[PDB]
Amino acid sequence: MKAVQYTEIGSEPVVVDIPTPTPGPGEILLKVTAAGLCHSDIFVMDMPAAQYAYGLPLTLGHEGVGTVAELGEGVTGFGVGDAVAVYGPWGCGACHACARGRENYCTRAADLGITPPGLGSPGSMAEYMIVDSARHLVPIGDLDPVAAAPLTDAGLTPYHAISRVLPLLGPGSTAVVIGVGGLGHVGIQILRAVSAARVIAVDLDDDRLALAREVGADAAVKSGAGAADAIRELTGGQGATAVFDFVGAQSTIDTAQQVVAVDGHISVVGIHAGAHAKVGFFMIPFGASVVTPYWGTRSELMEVVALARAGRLDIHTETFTLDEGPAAYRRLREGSIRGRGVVVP
Amino acid sequence: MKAVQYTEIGSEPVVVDIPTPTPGPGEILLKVTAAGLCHSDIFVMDMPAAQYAYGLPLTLGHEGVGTVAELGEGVTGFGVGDAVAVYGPWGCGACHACARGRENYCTRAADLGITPPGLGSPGSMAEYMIVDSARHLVPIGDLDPVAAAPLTDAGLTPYHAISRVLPLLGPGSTAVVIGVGGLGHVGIQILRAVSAARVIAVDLDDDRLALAREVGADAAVKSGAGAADAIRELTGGQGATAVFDFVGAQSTIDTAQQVVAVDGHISVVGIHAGAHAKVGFFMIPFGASVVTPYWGTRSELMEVVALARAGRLDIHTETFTLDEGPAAYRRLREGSIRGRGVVVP
Amino acid sequence: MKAVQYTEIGSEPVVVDIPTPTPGPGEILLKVTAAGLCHSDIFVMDMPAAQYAYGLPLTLGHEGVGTVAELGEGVTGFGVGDAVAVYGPWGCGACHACARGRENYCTRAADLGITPPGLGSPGSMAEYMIVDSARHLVPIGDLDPVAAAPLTDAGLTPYHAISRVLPLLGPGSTAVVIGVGGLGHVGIQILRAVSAARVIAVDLDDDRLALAREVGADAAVKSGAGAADAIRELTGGQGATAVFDFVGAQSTIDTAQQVVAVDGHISVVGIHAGAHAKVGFFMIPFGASVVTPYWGTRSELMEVVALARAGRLDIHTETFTLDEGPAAYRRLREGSIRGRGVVVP
Amino acid sequence: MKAVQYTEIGSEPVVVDIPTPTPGPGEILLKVTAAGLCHSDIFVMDMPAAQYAYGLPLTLGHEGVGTVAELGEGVTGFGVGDAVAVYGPWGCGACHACARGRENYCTRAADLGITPPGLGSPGSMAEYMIVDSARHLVPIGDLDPVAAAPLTDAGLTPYHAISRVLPLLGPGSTAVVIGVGGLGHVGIQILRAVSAARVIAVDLDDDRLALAREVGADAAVKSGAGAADAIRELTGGQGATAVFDFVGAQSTIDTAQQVVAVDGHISVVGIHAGAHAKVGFFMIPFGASVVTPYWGTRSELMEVVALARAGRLDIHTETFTLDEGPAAYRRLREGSIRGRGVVVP
Ligand SMILES: NC(=O)c1ccc[n+]([C@@H]2O[C@H](COP(=O)([O-])OP(=O)(O)OC[C@H]3O[C@@H](n4cnc5c(N)ncnc54)[C@H](O)[C@@H]3O)[C@@H](O)[C@H]2O)c1
Ligand SMILES: NC(=O)c1ccc[n+]([C@@H]2O[C@H](COP(=O)([O-])OP(=O)(O)OC[C@H]3O[C@@H](n4cnc5c(N)ncnc54)[C@H](O)[C@@H]3O)[C@@H](O)[C@H]2O)c1
Ligand SMILES: NC(=O)c1ccc[n+]([C@@H]2O[C@H](COP(=O)([O-])OP(=O)(O)OC[C@H]3O[C@@H](n4cnc5c(N)ncnc54)[C@H](O)[C@@H]3O)[C@@H](O)[C@H]2O)c1
Ligand SMILES: NC(=O)c1ccc[n+]([C@@H]2O[C@H](COP(=O)([O-])OP(=O)(O)OC[C@H]3O[C@@H](n4cnc5c(N)ncnc54)[C@H](O)[C@@H]3O)[C@@H](O)[C@H]2O)c1
Ligand SMILES: [Zn+2]
Ligand SMILES: [Zn+2]
Ligand SMILES: [Zn+2]
Ligand SMILES: [Zn+2]
Ligand SMILES: [Zn+2]
Ligand SMILES: [Zn+2]
Ligand SMILES: [Zn+2]
Ligand SMILES: [Zn+2]
Repeated sequence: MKAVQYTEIGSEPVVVDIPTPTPGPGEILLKVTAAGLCHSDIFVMDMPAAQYAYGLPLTLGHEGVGTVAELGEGVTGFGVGDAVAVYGPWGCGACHACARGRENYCTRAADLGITPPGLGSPGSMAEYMIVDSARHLVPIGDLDPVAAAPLTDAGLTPYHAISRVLPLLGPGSTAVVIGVGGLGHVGIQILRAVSAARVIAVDLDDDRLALAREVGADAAVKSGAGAADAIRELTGGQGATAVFDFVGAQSTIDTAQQVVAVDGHISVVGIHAGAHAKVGFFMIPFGASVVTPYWGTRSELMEVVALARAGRLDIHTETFTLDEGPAAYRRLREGSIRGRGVVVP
Repeated sequence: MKAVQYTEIGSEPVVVDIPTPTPGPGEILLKVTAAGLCHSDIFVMDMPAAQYAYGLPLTLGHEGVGTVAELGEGVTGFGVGDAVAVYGPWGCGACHACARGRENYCTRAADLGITPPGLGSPGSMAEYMIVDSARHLVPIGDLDPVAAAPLTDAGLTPYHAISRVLPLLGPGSTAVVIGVGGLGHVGIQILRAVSAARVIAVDLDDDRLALAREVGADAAVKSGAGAADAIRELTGGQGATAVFDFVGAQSTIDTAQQVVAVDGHISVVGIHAGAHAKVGFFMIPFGASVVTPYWGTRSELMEVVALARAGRLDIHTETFTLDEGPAAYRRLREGSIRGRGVVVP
Repeated sequence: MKAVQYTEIGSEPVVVDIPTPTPGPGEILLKVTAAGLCHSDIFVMDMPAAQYAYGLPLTLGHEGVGTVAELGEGVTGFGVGDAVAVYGPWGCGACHACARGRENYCTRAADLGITPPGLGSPGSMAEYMIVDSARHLVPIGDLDPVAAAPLTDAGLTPYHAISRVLPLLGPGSTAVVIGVGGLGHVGIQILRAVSAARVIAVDLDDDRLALAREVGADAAVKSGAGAADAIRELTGGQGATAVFDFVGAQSTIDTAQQVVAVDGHISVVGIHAGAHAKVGFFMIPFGASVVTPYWGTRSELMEVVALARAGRLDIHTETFTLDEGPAAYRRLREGSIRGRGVVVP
Repeated sequence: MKAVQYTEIGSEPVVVDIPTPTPGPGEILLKVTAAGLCHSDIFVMDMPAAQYAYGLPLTLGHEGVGTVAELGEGVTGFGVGDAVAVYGPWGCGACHACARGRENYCTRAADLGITPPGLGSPGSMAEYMIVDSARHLVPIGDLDPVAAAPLTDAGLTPYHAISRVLPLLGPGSTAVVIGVGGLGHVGIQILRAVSAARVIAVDLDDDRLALAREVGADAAVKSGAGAADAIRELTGGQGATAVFDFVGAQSTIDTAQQVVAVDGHISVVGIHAGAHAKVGFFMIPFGASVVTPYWGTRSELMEVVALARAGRLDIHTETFTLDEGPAAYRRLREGSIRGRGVVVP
C-alpha cells in the first residue's frame, strides 16, 4: 500500500510503498477515507535527533477517518463498511482517568508504551490503517469524510480546551482566540455553538482575520505589539474572560497575560519550544488560571461529531492526494493552507 | 485608642494613640476582640517606597474578630454585643463577581479605591475598628475570638484555594501542602475535613513537620532539594493531584511542578516577589492547571466559621497584647510563632 | 399616582389613585417605564381567601423596569436618571444562599416577611415604585424598557431553570420546552444562545407553535395525548435530555416523565394547583432528576440583560396603558397575548 | 459447581449444582471469594410472575469479589490470581454515557439485553462466575474479600447518590440518612469521609440507631411519624441540605419532603413498589431536586475501593457458607443481619 512517512531526522516526509497491515486480536483495519495534517506534525519533524522519540519510519497522520475493512479476532460493535473517526490519544483504558474516557490524561500510557497513530504508532496518511481497539472508533454516519477528519484534533483539541472552563463563558463573557488556522478556525465555531461568549480572533495575517469573521468571530485583531491594547479597547479595561492561544509562542502568551481578566483563564494550546506562561503574583491577575491542555476525551469527540452532524461546524479544508502528501506539508509550513489540509487516499 | 501602625517606609510598626473612629452611615464600629498577624504584613512592610501603595500611616491587621459596639445610621442586621468576624477583601458589591459573593475577585474595587482593613483601610490591630457595610460581617456566636481571628484569612485563604479544585480531591487523591505556618497548618485540617485526599506536608522546620502531623497530615517531609523525590517516593510515579504552595518561593514552585500529576493542580498561594510557575509544554504535565488565588469569598468565610464551630479546626495561636505588637512581628519575621500570632487589645 | 391593584378576593384588578411613595433609608424610588404581566398574577388572584397571603390591597407587577427618580437616605451606586431593572425575589442579603447572590433561595425571607414587589410588596404596575435596596437594581443602559421588563422574570426564570442543568445540554442533547408563552418563548431563545441543544417546542395553540419556530425552535409539536409519542419520534428511543415545563399541569408533567431520558432532567416551572411529578422507581427513568425551581439569582439576571444587550433575545410584547391594565389581565386569562403583555405608565 | 439460584416464581432460592462456566472470548472466569446479599434481591424475588423479567433459573448475587481463575480468548490487563471486584451495572461500552464510564446510565443496555450479574445474568453466589469484559473488573489488592464484596453496591450505590450532589454538602450542611442497613451504614461513612456534612441517621430499630452511631453518625432519630419534627429539632427550622433515603417507602419519602431544605436534595435510593416523591409547588420546597439514582459509575467504584484501602470504611458483615445461602436471605428478610450478609463459597 501507499503511505506517507517520516523516515530520516531533518528530512521531508516521503511517499513509500509498505505492506498493507493485518489486524490482530482486538484490532480493526480501516480503509482510510481522509487524513488530516496538523501543525504538530511539523513540530515533530523539527525535533532534534536527541529529542525525537516516535521511531523511524513513522506513518504520519493523527487525524483519521475511514471505513471498517477487516475485523480483528474477537472484535464486536462495528461491522465491515461502517464509517468511523479515530479517537487519537490512546490510553490503557483501565486507570482512573481512562475509566472516565479521559484517555488523553491516562496515567499509564507512557509506561506501557501506548502511543497515538501518527505520533509513535502508524498513522492515517496511508491507504489503510490499524486501530488498536473498538473503543477508539466513533461512528460518523454519512458525514463527508474530508470535513470529518479534522474533527479528531482540529475540532477535538479546542473543544476540550474550551470545555475545561465552559462555565466561565456566560452571557457577557469574552473569549479571545489566538491563531486562526486548523484548530483556531474550528475553535471560534465551537465557542459560538456551546456558549454565548463574544469571540475576538487574533492572527498575524489579514486573510486569516477574514477567515475568522467568515466562521463567526465577532471581532478580529491584528497580532503583535498592538494586540493587547486593541483587545482591551473591545472589552473595556475589564479584560478577556478566557484566552485560547492556539499559537503558544512567547509573544502570544505574553499578550494573553496582558488581556486576561481577574478570575479568568489562559489555555496554552499551541506548542512552541520553551514558551511558557509566567504564573506568579503581580505577573498575572488574581485567580486567572493557566493550563496546557492535551487533545481531548472520548465523550468530547462524540460531542464534536454531534456538532458537525447538526450543521454547526463549517470546516475549511483543502484536499490533496497521497502523492501530494509531502507538498501539502510544505504548504502547511509556509502557512498557505487556509484551514485544514486533508489527504484523501 | 491604642493601635499598631506602619508609619515609615522601611521601619518597624509602632504602637500609637489615635482617635477612636465613629461609624458613619452604613458603617459598624467593632470592639476588636482579636487581630491576627499575617506573613503578608511582612511582605507589605518590605515593599520599596516606590511600590508601597497602602498609605501612611496604616493600622495593621487584616484578620479581625470583635463585638458590635456601635451601629452607623441606617445599619440593620446586627445588634450591639453581637460577636462577628470581618470579611476582608471588600468589593463594590454590585458587579457580576460581587453579586456571587466573590468580592475578592471584584472587577471594580481597584478603580473605586476600595481597600481591605489593614491593607489600605484602617485594620484590626487596634482597640476598635470600622467596617464599611453589614455584608462584611459574619456571625461567629460563642467562638473563642483568639482562635477565630485567624479564620478570616489563615482559614479563608487556603479554604478558597482548596475550593477551586475540590472536585479533583477524591478518594485516592493526594494533596501536598508546602509551608506549615499560619495558613498551611489550617490548610491541612481543611483538606482532612472536606475531602478524602491523602495529605503530605512539606516544611523547612522539623518542629513544623511535627505540627503538620499533629493536625492530621498523613506524611511530612523536609523541604528543599530532596523534597520532590521524597514526595514521589510517597505517591509513586503518579505524583500529587494538587499542590498548595503556601510559601511561593521559586524553589517551592519548582518542587510543585516536579511532583504535580497529569490533569492536576498547582495553587501558588504564598507570595514571593518575582517567583512564578512556568506553564508550558515539556515544563509541566498535560492538564495541570496553575493559579494564584486571592483571599476568599463571603460564603466561603461562612463555611470556615462553620468548620470551626463543628470543632474541625484546631487553630494553633500565640496571644500578644497590643503593646507587644511590634515584637510579635519580629517573632513572625524570624519564624518563631508556632502557628498564628494573635493580638488581643 | 395611578396604579393597578388587586383589592378584593375573587375580583378583577382595578385602576386606583394612591399616593406616590417616598423612599425611606436605603430605598430607591423609580419612575416606572415598563411593567410586565405574568401568568403567576392570575394564579395569585385565583387563590381562595384562606390561601392568599400577599395582603390587600396589592399593587400588581413583579416585572419592573424604570429610571431612578429619588434616592433614599445614604443610597449609593445609582444616580437619578439611571435606567434599571428590578431583581424580584428579595432575600435577607446575609444568609449562606444570599451571600452567593441566590436570594431566590434565601432561607430567612419567609421568617422575616421579606416579599417581592407585586407579590407581597407594592409592585411595578404604577407610575412609581419603591425598591428596598440598591443591590436589587441592575443597570440596563439603553435597552428599550418594553422589551426589557420581561427579562426580569420571563427571561430570568427560564434562564435559572436551564442554568441548573446547563452541563447536561451538550452537542447531541435535546431540550423540550412545554408552553410557548411569556416564559417559554424566551426559554427557547436562551437554550439556543447558551447551549448546542436541539430545541423541541410543545403547545396547545397552533399559533404558538408558529411563534416557537419564529424564535428558533428546531421543531414544534401539538400538546396533549399524542405529544409524548411525537416527541419520541423526533428524538428516537433515547428521549429528551431535559424537559422544561412552563405549564406544569398534571398532563404536561406526565408527558415530561414519558419523554425524559435516563440521567436527564425535568424542571417543573409552570404552576398548577396540586400537579406534581411522581419520582419513584418504574415511574421515571434512572437518574432523571426533577425540581420546581424559583425565579433566579442576581448574577443570572445580569447574564439575562447581557443576552438582551448582545441581541440574542427577541422578546415578543404587546403594550398597554395603565388604564388598560385590567383588560390586559383578561387577555392573559384568555390566552390572546402573543408573548408578554407589558404596561407602560 | 455449587450455586444459589432463584428457580421458581414466589419460592425461596435453592442451593443447586450446575456446570462450572468457561470464559468465552473477552470474558473472565473468577473464583468467587465473597458474594454480598442485597435487599434488592428480596424485591426481585417478591416480584409477581407478570413483572419478573430476569429469567429462571437465576444465580443470585450482584455484589461480587474474587480472584481471576481463567482468561477468555484475547483478554488483556489482568493475570490469573489477581484479586478483583466486579463492576455490576454492565453497559454497552460505546454510547455517550458509557464513554464517561457511566455505564449505570447506558442508553443502549436495555435494547441490547445487557444485564448485570445477579440481575439477569448469572450472579456471584457460586464458586465461580463469569465477567463479560475486563473493563468490568477493578483491582482490590490485598483487601479482605469479605469486607470488599459490599463495596460493589452497598458502597458504590450510596457513593454515587452522594456524589451527584456533593458540592451541596459543605461545612454547615446536614445530610439525613434514612435506613441504616447494608447501604445506609456505608453511606454514613462515605459522608464523613468525603464531606463536612453533619450526618443524622434515621431507622425503625434502636439497635440500628446504635449501628449508626458506631459508624460515625452525629445523631440518630427514630423513624416514623415523629421523625420530621425530631430532625427539624436538630437542624433548626432550616431543614436538611440533603436526604438520602435508603428505604424509599412512601412514609420515608414523605419524611424527606417534610425536612429537606430550600435548594436541597432528596435521593430516593431504596426501592418500594409504587412509592414516589411528589414534586410540585406547595408540596416541596423551592429548588429541592429529587432523583432515583441507579448503582454507580466505573470511576466511582475505584474511588470506593480507594476509601476502603485508606481505612475510611468499616464494613459490618456476617459471613455465610453457600449452603446457608437461602437461610441468609431469610435473615435479611427479617432484618436480623447487622450490616451486610456475605457468602464465602
Ligand atoms: N495541545 C494539543 O493537544 C495540540 C493539539 C493540536 C495542535 N496543537 C498545536 O496547536 C498549534 C496550531 O496548530 P494548527 O494545526 O491549527 O496550526 P496551523 O498551521 O493550521 O495554523 C497556524 C495559525 O496561527 C497563526 N499564527 C502564527 N503565529 C501567530 C502569532 N504570532 N499570532 C497570531 N497568529 C499566529 C497563523 O497565521 C495561522 O493562521 C500548533 O502549535 C500545534 O502544534 C496542540
Ligand atoms: N494568596 C493570598 O490571598 C494570601 C493570603 C494570605 C497569605 N498569603 C501568603 O502566604 C504565605 C504564608 O503566610 P503565613 O502567614 O502562613 O506565613 P507564616 O510565617 O505563618 O509561615 C511560614 C511557614 O512557611 C515555612 N517555609 C518558609 N520557606 C519554606 C520553604 N522554602 N519550604 C518549606 N517551608 C517553608 C516556614 O518554616 C513557616 O512554617 C505568605 O507569603 C503570605 O504572604 C497569601
Ligand atoms: N417557578 C417560577 O419561579 C415561575 C416564574 C414565572 C412564571 N411561572 C409560571 O409559569 C407559567 C407560565 O407563565 P407565563 O406568563 O409564561 O404564561 P402565559 O400565559 O404567558 O403562557 C402560557 C402558554 O402556555 C400554553 N399552554 C397552556 N396549557 C398548555 C398545555 N396543556 N400544553 C402545552 N401548552 C400549554 C398556552 O398555550 C400559552 O402559550 C405560569 O404557570 C406561571 O405561574 C413560574
Ligand atoms: N437504587 C439502587 O441502585 C439500589 C441499589 C442497592 C439497593 N437499593 C435498595 O436500597 C434499599 C436498602 O437496601 P439494603 O440492602 O441496605 O437493605 P437492608 O435490608 O440491609 O437494611 C434496611 C434498613 O432499613 C431499615 N428500615 C426499614 N424500614 C424503615 C423505615 N420505614 N424507616 C427507617 N428505616 C427503615 C431497616 O431497619 C434496616 O436497618 C433496598 O430497598 C434496596 O432494594 C437500591
Ligand atoms: Zn495534532
Ligand atoms: Zn489509563
Ligand atoms: Zn493575610
Ligand atoms: Zn464588585
Ligand atoms: Zn412571574
Ligand atoms: Zn437570605
Ligand atoms: Zn443491590
Ligand atoms: Zn452504553
